[PDB]
Amino acid sequence: VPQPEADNLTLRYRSLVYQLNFDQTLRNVDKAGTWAPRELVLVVQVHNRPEYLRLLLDSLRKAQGIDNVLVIFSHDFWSTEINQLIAGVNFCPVLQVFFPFSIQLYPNEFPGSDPRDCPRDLPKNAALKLGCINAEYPDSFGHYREAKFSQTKHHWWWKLHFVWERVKILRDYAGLILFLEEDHYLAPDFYHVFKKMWKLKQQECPECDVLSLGTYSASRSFYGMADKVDVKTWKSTEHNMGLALTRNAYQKLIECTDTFCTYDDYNWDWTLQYLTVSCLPKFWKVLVPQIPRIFHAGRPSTQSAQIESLLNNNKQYMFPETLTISEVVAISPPRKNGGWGDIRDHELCKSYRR
Amino acid sequence: NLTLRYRSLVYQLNFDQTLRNVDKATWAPRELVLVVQVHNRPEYLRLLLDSLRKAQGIDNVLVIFSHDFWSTEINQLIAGVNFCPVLQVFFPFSIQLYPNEFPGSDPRDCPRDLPKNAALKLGCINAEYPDSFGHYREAKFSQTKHHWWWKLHFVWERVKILRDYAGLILFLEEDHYLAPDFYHVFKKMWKLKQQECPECDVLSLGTGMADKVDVKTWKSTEHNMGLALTRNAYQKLIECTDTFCTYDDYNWDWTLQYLTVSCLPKFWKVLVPQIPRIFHAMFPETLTISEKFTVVAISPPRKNGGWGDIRDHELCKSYRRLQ
Ligand SMILES: CC(=O)N[C@@H]1[C@@H](O)[C@H](O[C@@H]2O[C@H](CO[C@H]3O[C@H](CO)[C@@H](O)[C@H](O)[C@@H]3O)[C@@H](O)[C@H](O[C@H]3O[C@H](CO)[C@@H](O)[C@H](O)[C@@H]3O[C@@H]3O[C@H](CO)[C@@H](O)[C@H](O)[C@H]3NC(C)=O)[C@@H]2O)[C@@H](CO)O[C@H]1O
Ligand SMILES: CC(=O)N[C@@H]1[C@@H](O)[C@H](O[C@@H]2O[C@H](CO[C@H]3O[C@H](CO)[C@@H](O)[C@H](O)[C@@H]3O)[C@@H](O)[C@H](O[C@H]3O[C@H](CO)[C@@H](O)[C@H](O)[C@@H]3O[C@@H]3O[C@H](CO)[C@@H](O)[C@H](O)[C@H]3NC(C)=O)[C@@H]2O)[C@@H](CO)O[C@H]1O
Ligand SMILES: *[C@@H]1O[C@H](CO)[C@@H](O)[C@H](O)[C@H]1NC(C)=O
Ligand SMILES: *[C@@H]1O[C@H](CO)[C@@H](O)[C@H](O)[C@H]1NC(C)=O
Repeated sequence: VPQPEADNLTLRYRSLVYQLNFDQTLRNVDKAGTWAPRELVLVVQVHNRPEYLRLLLDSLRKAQGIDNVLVIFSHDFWSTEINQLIAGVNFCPVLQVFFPFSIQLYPNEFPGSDPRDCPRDLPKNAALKLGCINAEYPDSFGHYREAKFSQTKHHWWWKLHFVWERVKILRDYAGLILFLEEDHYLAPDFYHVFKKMWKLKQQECPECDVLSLGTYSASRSFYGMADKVDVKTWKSTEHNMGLALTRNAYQKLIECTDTFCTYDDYNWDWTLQYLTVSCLPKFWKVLVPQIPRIFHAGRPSTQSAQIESLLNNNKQYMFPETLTISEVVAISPPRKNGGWGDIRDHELCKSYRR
Repeated sequence: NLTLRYRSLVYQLNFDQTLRNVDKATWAPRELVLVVQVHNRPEYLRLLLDSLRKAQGIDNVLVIFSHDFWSTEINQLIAGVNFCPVLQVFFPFSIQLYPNEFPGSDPRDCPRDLPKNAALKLGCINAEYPDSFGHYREAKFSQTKHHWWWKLHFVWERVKILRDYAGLILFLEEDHYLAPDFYHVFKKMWKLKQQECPECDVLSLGTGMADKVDVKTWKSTEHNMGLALTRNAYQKLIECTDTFCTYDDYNWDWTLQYLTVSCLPKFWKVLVPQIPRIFHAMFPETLTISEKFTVVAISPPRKNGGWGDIRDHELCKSYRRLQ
């Protein structure tokens, strides 16, 4: 009997992440057929909240007409319960990718917590004399790097480039890709509205850059507002939930990698808000329905019952026959939030494009 | 190192045991469980997956795929299965995981057709242990018997979803094609066993008329395509582990046939339909037992060799112990 291996957990997780990102095993699809991603592709950034991921999977199972829509789950943490919940999805194409620069893969070194890093609340005069690595590079508020807060911005930018230029099933994909999170709940007609939203964009809003499936403001009655969409300037605090990008819109973002990776803000949506006023050629105008088709559920069983009660009471207003645009200038980030002053985070973020 | 990466994948996936197409938050394995031994011939695996997709009423039957070779094309074929619960386990002592060492091809192993007097002077590892025909160990011929015996113990005592499973488990291979009514007949075969053949030990999907089944003395070489065992029938096999792992025959079915005539407490009687429901590449209303052969003798099968290396003996016996 062969001598067993030394149980290195971090080496085992890297092996799973590296192999699955290369194989790219596609679920519920017979590749020997003529299936290709079309119109819409869902990309979900997953963390470690299985109670909210299950709510998202329940909304997808109750959704209508998504039997051919590819749903990509981008993971930054390997978890048996997380992989088990997604494995139960058999009603639509499912793909799993793993962020290969997660803190779980690097415990004792960047992008994790290097033992020579400066503490968070250590003053600069003490850090310079101590001699820690990033002593000369704090953020705009004198705070130093924390690995747990920088991973989300790294993952969002890596998964944006990965699904557009590293996923072989999305080669030459000329549709839209919807970006949501694990703590989101999609309406049963979110795909029905998106198909009419994109047709309404190609006919009445040629200047619309991106699409959104709704804001955080929802009315108790969907009467008269369920078939209406608004054309507004993209605000990160109001349109960070369910963002649909195009191939042309993605190329404008990847051309702004240096500006995205150096902006001192660990929030990806606040950084995109700065892109509109700086590196992007113009600010973004978003197409969003007056009634949201996506909800932020963040107890799980309590907020889920309120969403399903809101959608059931207004079941008559969903799935509208026709959408109509109803009757706005740019907006700058009011304040940098810091957390992205370490140049090591800058260089790692810039390398995703290469 | 690719082989070192595969070892890491196998250890994690055999422990996690991710169950597909099942919402664990009220499904439990019942009646029948399918266990398929997969190697590295996707052209035949696709035929088996086409037969499963065309089968009737197997939406609740768990199909476990035991792999001895990691392949992107192989893993992609099974991921497309969305119509029944799917589980993937990996044989952790395969040649892909150990290329340059046992159970693979150790660089110090003796050649196949090297005489024993030359092997003793050369000093190769297994020089003192050739098979019954003067031939030495070949890794490619020992993997099938190693995988079959490990997979028998793993699905019965190491799969958490099959804990306290009080049903039957069907064992087939990647090069098999199931009839669309194989599960329809099995459900009536087990009902027909509980009513007209209390002495039937195991069931078979084939070796006449479409509604007739026969009761014969169980020969392993005649029922190696789609073999359904019970927990009591499984326990009889593991109690004969030393005889299975030391018998000089790399074929698992020839070894099981020798197990019946030399180690089993009593002979087995098998229920098999006259028309096979499995093929090596309908839907009757009622099944009726036709031919009922009495228990007759069975001669010791001629050994084919290929299982004389004691290293294969110890590894085969250790599967029940390793944890
Ligand atoms: C409606 C509106 O415009 N609200 C603004 C409000 O969001 C700002 O608060 C800051 O929010 C960001 C992240 O915002 C995301 O999440 C919100 C949740 O509601 C969303 O609404 C929003 O769309 C975004 O998705 C936080 O990161 C900021 O936190 C930092 O600053 C606060 C100050 O109280 C501090 O308490 C936090 O601990 C954090 O401080 C930073 O922490 C990191 C890591 O520990 C350090 O590296 C970094 O140096 C710290 N910086 C500072 C300055 O201490 C806010 O909560 C609000 C402020 O801009 O404006 C409202 O208008
Ligand atoms: C129609 C019929 O029933 N034919 C039987 C015939 O197949 C048997 O021959 C041996 O079959 C086994 C495998 O048996 C399985 O597959 C059969 C179909 O091919 C099924 O019919 C059967 O039910 C089983 O499912 C083979 O492994 C044997 O191959 C060995 O022996 C032959 C002949 O001597 C030799 O040419 C082969 O090369 C092989 O020899 C061994 O090879 C290994 C690996 O290199 C060596 O380690 C070992 O030392 C070699 N031993 C010998 C003796 O050379 C046969 O093909 C037949 C049994 O004799 O019964 C017929 O009824
Ligand atoms: C485990 O693996 C990681 C990365 O492969 C390595 O840095 C670490 O030293 C290993 N731990 C050991 C060998 O104990
Ligand atoms: C990987 O390591 C194994 C030993 O564990 C060794 O036999 C094999 O040759 C290595 N792979 C390569 C490509 O050398």
